[PDB]
Parts: sequence; C-alpha cells; structure tokens
Amino acid sequence: AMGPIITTQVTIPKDLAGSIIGKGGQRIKQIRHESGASIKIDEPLEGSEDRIITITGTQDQIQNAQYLLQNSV
Amino acid sequence: AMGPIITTQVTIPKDLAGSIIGKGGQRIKQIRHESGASIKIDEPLEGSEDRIITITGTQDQIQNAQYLLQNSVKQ
Amino acid sequence: GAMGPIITTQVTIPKDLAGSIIGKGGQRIKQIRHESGASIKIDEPLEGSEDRIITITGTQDQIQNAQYLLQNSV
DNA sequence: CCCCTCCC
Repeated sequence: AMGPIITTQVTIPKDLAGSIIGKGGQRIKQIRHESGASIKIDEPLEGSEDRIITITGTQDQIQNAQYLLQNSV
Repeated sequence: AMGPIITTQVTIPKDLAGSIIGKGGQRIKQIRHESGASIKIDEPLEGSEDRIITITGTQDQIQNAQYLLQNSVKQ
Repeated sequence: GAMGPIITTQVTIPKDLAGSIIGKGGQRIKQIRHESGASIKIDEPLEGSEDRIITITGTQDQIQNAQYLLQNSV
C-alpha cells in the first residue's frame, strides 16, 4: 500500500547544504530519482543559518528520501 | 574541447562586492550556475579596500564568469 | 600608486610555443620574472594534451607586466 | 546586497 502523498519539511544548517546537493547538483538529483520523492531545498532565509528542505511523496518515499539525505551528510 | 581547469584571481574594491554577491548571495549563485565556473570571493582582508575573487574552470567558463561579473557591477 | 594583494593567474599555451617563452638556457623566462617582478612557472604538458599551464603570481601590475612580456616573447 | 559542492 502506497497511501497518500504527504509533505514533510526539515531544516539543515546552511553550511551542510552542499553535501546534500553535490557538485553540479548530482547528489540531490540522485536522491530524487532513487527515493521517488520530490525534494525541494529553499534558499537560506533572511540572514539565517537554516535552510528548509521540503520532501513530498508517499510515506515510504519520504522515509527513503530521509535516509538518502542522511547518507549524503 | 573544454581544455584544462585553471584558476584566475582578480580583485574588486570592497565597496563593490555587494553588487556581485547580491541579497542572500543570489547574484553570485547565478554567476556560478551560468558560467559553470567556481567563484570564490574572499573576506575583506585585514586593513585594506581590496577583495580577492578566485575563478576556477575552463578558459571559456572563466571568460563567461568575467563577463557576468562585469555585468553585475556595470548594471 | 597602490600595489594591492599578490594574486595568482593561470593561462595555457600551446606546447609547441613554450620554447619562445623560455629561451635557450631558460634565459627569456628568467628575464621575464626579473623584469616584471612576477613569479612565473610553466608546467610540464598534461597527458594527452597540447596545452601547458603558466602560473603567474604577483600584484596586478606585475601580472599585467608579465602578460605583456610573455606576449612579446611569442 | 555577504554567498560558498547550489540542484529544481
């Protein structure tokens, strides 16, 4: 059972965002295709050190994506 | 034919660095993406009004980057 | 009227052209470094390639001086 | 205008 598409957000220290994205964005593109989740990384907010990541998919896809995001860091 | 990855440095007056970087760094992000060069702007340094920019890529990337840098300041 | 930071610039040259920069017994390049005051290093050609990288280190003036002298060599 | 493996 897939269940519904849901959206989850988390923040990431901006210092660490390059690890999830990777040179030429390869690593995030890989995370999106492997997990099947939509993954958005916002620009860092106004004078702040947090960057919001939005993950959208079934619960499994989102749990898949959270692991792949962890393994990146 | 891309050729070797090389590094060039130039300086800018520190009072011009804002035009290049942009609010929340958006302009410089755009310049890196578009030229495909790595572009690093150093902090202040200590005492002086010059700020070093390091550009790394193929010769075309670096030339592409130098135009986009100039386009940021001029306009 | 103000020298500024020592900075580094690289440019490539066709390998077939490097003899002109160097001179017999490395004398033209020696002359280029003393003249401009820039430090100038020419790498060995990278594998499978026609290009040699030249690294010039100095202030902006020294580097521009060196870039002219390199050009006048060719 | 202050970013920084920078993707969409």
